Amino acid sequence: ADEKAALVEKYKAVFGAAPMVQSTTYKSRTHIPVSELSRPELVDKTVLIRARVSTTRKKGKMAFMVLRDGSDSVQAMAAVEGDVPKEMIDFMGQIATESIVDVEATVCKVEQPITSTSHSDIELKVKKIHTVTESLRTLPFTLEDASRKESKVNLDTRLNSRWMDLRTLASGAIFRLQSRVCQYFRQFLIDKDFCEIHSPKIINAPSVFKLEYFNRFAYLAQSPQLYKQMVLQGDVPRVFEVGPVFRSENTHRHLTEFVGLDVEMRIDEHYYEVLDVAESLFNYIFERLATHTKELKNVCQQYPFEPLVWKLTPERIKELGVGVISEGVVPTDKFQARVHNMDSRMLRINYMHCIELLNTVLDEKMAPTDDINTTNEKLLGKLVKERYGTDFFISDRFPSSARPFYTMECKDDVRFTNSYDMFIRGEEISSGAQRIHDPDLLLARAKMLNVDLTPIKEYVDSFRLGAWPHGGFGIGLERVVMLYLGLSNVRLASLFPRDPQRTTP
Amino acid sequence: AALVEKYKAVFGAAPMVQSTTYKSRTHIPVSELSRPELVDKTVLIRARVSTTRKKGKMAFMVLRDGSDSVQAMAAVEGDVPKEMIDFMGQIATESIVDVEATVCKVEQPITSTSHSDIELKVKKIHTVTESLRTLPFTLEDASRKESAEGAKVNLDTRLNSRWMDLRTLASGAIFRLQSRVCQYFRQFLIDKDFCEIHSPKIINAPVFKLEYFNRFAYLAQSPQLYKQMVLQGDVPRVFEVGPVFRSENSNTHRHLTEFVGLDVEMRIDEHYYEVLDVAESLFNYIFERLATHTKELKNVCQQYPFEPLVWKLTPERIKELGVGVISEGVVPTDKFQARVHNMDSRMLRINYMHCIELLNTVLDEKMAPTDDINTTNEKLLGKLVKERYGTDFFISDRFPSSARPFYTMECKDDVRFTNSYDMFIRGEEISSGAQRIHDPDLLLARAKMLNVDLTPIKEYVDSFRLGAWPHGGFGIGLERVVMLYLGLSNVRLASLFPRDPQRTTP
Repeated sequence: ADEKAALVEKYKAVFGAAPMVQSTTYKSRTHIPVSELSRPELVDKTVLIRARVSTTRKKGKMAFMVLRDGSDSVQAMAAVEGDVPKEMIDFMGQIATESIVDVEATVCKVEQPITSTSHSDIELKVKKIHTVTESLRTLPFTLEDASRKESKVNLDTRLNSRWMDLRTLASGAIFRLQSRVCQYFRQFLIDKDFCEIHSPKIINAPSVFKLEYFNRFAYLAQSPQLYKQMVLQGDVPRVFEVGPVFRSENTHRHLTEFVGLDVEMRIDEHYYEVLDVAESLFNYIFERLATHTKELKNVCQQYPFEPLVWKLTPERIKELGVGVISEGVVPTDKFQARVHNMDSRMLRINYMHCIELLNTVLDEKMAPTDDINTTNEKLLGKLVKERYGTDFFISDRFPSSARPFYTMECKDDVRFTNSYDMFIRGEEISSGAQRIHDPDLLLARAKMLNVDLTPIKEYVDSFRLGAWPHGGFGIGLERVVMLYLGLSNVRLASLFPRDPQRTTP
Repeated sequence: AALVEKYKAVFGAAPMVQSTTYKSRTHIPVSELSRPELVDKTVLIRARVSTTRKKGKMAFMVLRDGSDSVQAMAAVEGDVPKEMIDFMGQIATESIVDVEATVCKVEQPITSTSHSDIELKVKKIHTVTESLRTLPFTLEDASRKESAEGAKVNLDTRLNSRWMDLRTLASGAIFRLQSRVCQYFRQFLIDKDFCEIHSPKIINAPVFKLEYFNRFAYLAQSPQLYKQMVLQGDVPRVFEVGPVFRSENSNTHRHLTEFVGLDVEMRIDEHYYEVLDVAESLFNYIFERLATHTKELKNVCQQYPFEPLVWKLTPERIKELGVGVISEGVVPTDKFQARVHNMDSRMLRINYMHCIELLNTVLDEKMAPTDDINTTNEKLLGKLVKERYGTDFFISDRFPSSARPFYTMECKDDVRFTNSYDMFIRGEEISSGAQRIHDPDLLLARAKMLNVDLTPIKEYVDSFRLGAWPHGGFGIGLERVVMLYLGLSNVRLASLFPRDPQRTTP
C-alpha cells in the first residue's frame, strides 16, 4: 500500500496543485502569454502558459480544454502517453471552470473548422498541468450566459460579481475602449499645449453630497468647473482635467459618480475657438477608436451597433447647401447648417433652426427660446440623421434660460448665450461656452438666475485681479463610451457603478 | 469732443470680449516676440501689466505672460499723444492689455525681462480687463527667496489668493512640472500595455463619512482594493490617476487630506521583483524626462534653490563598493549587500535587514532586524545612503510583516518579513510596493492575525474565489513626488488648491 503512495510523489511534477506563487524564484522559467501563441516561431515548441480554464472535460481516454486569457483563447488536449499518465487525464477533466492553470504544452498547427477560440490555427498538446489557483465550483453565473445578446444574467447580478463579468469578450472590450478614449483625449490636448490640472473634489459649500470634515461639513464637487476657470486667472493658458465627478440630482443613462473629461482655455475673440478645439478633439478620438477593430467586433458580437457616422459626405454638403466656415461659404440650406471644414465635415445647426426642424414634425409648435427636453433631443437627432446623414452634430447658441450663471450671454440678444451642445446618436454629450470673465456681469447673471454666489466668494474674487476671456467644455467618459458603442445602459461602461441604489462593490 | 473720440481708437478700455468677431485679428503671444521675423513689425499682443510708470513725456511698462516678459515704452511723437503716456502710467498692475507695438532690437539688453534683446514701442494700448489697484500681495513679494532681504508672503495668504500666487515664476513652473509627472507616468505604462482604470471614490464602508441619499457612504483612501479586483477580471496590467483621501487630523508640512494617487497593479509570473522592476524603470523614465525641462527647473530653483536629484549610482561607485548587478549575475561583496538590477538605470536596492545594520553604524540604541524604521530614522537612513552610495533614490527590500497591511504576502522562508519594498527620495518614503495575497483563505488568516475586520469588504475577498492571478502593485503620491523631487519645504506648494484639516477654501 506504499508503492502506490510513492506513485503520488512521482506524478507531482507532472500534474496537481502547484505551490502558491510566493516570490521564491525570479525569472526561472519563460512564461508565454496566450496572446503570443500564434507567433509562427513557436510552432512545435514546448512552452509554459498560464491561463484560465474556460471549459474542460474527460472524454474517452483524453481530456479537452479551452484555455483563455481575456480576448485570447486556445484549444488544449492531452492523451495517455509514456510521459503522460491516465491520472493526469482524470485530473485535467475535473479542474473547476475559471481555475488558473500553468500548462507545459507543445504548440501544434492544426487544420480544423473555426470554433469559438480565437487561436484557430493551433492546438496545445499538454505535457504537464498544475493548478495555480482553484475556482469555487459554484459560479455566480457562467461566462457564456453573461455573454448572451439582450432580448440571461440580469444587470444587478453581473454588477454584484463584476470581476466575473469583466472576463466576457464585450465587457473586456468596453473597458479597453474606455481606456483608449482617455488616452486619445489627453494626447490630443497635450499635443495642443494643454496643461493637466488636478483640482479638489472636496469643496467648502455646494456652489450636494455633504460630508463630515473634522469639526465641520464639506461637500463633493459636481465638476471642476470653478477651479478650471480660476487656474486660467493664474495665467495658465489652457488646461484639462480627468477625474471623478459627482451628481446627486436613477435612469439607465445616468450615474451618481462618474468620470469627467474637462477642458478650459483662453479665447482671443470667440467661443468658436473652444468649439473648434472640441470638434477636432472628437474627430481625433473617433478616428482613432475606429482603428480598434478587435475591440469593436468583440463589443458588437454581444451588443450589435451600427458604427458611428460623425462626418457629412461632401455630396450631401453640396446637395443641401450646407455652409463651410473655413471656406467662407454661406449656407443656402433651409436650416442654415454649416460645417467648419471639408476635412472633418462636422454639422453645426443654430438652436433656433434646430427648433424649426423639430417644428416640421411637431403638432404643438415650440418657440425659439423653448427648451429641448430629452424626448425632443432624440427626435432632433433622428431628424438630423435622416436629413444630413450624421449621428453627431452641434446645436449652437442655446437659450439663456437653459444655461448656468457663468455662461456669457450674446451681445446682440441676451435671450441667447455664447454656448453650444454636442449630441451623439441624439443624446447630449458635451456643453461648451464662453464664460463671464467680468465679476460684475457674473454677479448680475447670478442674481438674475436667483443663484446666491456668497458661498463661492473665492471664485468670484479670482476674476477681480485682471481676467482672461475664456471658455471650455466637459465630457462624461462612461457616457461617451456608451453612446459611441450604442449601449443600452451606462453601467455597462462604468467598472464599479454608483447610482442612488448601488454603493457596492 | 471729436478729439476725445479720435483718442478712443488709440488708448482706453476696449469693449468686453463677447464673441462678436472670429479670427478677425492675429494675436501674437508674448512667448513668440523674440522670433527674428517679428523685428521691425508692429504686432498685437495681449499681456499682463507687471509694472508701469510715467517719467516726463514717456511711459515704461513690463508686459508679462507667465514666464515670458518684455519691456514696452511709449513717447509723445506723431500719433501718440501725452494723454496716452498718462493713460499707460495709471493702468493698474495685473490688468490685461491689448497693445499694438513695434518689436525693436536694443543694444544694451533689458536684463529685468526674459526678452532682453528687444523692446516694444507702443502705438496703441487698451485694457481688456482691469485689475483692482489693491492686490492681496505683490508678485515681487510672492517671488522673493526666503533667504533674501525684504517682505515675504506667508503660505496661508498665498493659498487664500492662489490665482495671484500661480502667476509667479516658481509656482507656475511647479505645476507645469506636476503635469509632466502625470504625462510621463501614463506614457511609460501605456507603452508597457497597462490599461487605465477608473474606480469609485464613494464606498459603502470604511473615514470621511458622507450623506448618500437615505444612507451613509465613505470616501476611499485609495483604489487599492479595486485595482486588485480588476485583475481578477483578467485585465493583466492597470494604472489609475485620481484623488485619494486621508482622514487623519495631521497638520504638518508634508500631509494633505486630499491628494492625487498614481496607482499601478499587475500580474506577476513568479516574484514581486517583477513589480519592483516596473516601478524602477517607471521612475527612471520620469526622472530622465523631467531633467529635460530646464526652463521650469530653473524657474523653481531661482526662488527655491535645490540640488538636482541623483537617482543612479555611477558605474564607478558600483565597482568601488562591490554592489551586485542582478542582470549580470554579479553577487555583491558590499558590506551592506546592495544591488542594482542593471548597469543602465543603476538604481540601488538594500535589503531591510542591511538597512537596519547601516543605521546601527551611527546609533547608540541598536535596532533589531524586525524593528520599524520611523520618520526620524528614514531621513537618517537616506543621509547614510547618500554619503555611502552617492544617490538620493533607493529601495529598501523585504519589510517586516508587522509594518505591512493584511493583504501583503509574507515571505515563505521567514514570515517575520514580507514580499514588499519601500522607495525613498531624499530620505523620505515615496512609494510602497508588494505582492498581494491572492489566496482567499490566507488573506483572511493574515487579517485575523492583524486583528483587521474584513466584514466591511466581503466583495474584495470574494473577488479571489473564482480563480485568482498572482499579482502586486504600488502607489505614488503625485504632490509628494513633485515636492521631494524639487526639494520643496511644504507639500502645499505642489497642490493647486490644497486641502488639509483646517483648509477647504478656495
